[PDB]
Amino acid sequence: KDVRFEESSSGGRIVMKLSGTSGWKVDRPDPRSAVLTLDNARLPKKFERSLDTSALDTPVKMISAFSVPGAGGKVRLVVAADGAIEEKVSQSAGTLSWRL
Repeated sequence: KDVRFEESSSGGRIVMKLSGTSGWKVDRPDPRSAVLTLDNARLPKKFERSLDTSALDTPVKMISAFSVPGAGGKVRLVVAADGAIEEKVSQSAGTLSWRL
């Protein structure tokens, strides 16, 4: 597992690597940040690295990855945002997740 950030004309993009997943996680679009839980996708603390996309002129303040959050086997993603924005999930394949 791992997280990544990039941009396209739609704006800021968060490409997440999900190895060992079948269905889809729980996308929770909040007014502050984003939440993505992956059951049975518990990632190691050695892969919960965060991003530093500060002053990138994007709606995404900064990406933050965190393993444990109080539920066995679950993982969690925190994508801080700012101002009005829209979330768009894309599944190019069974394992690769993206957030435009």
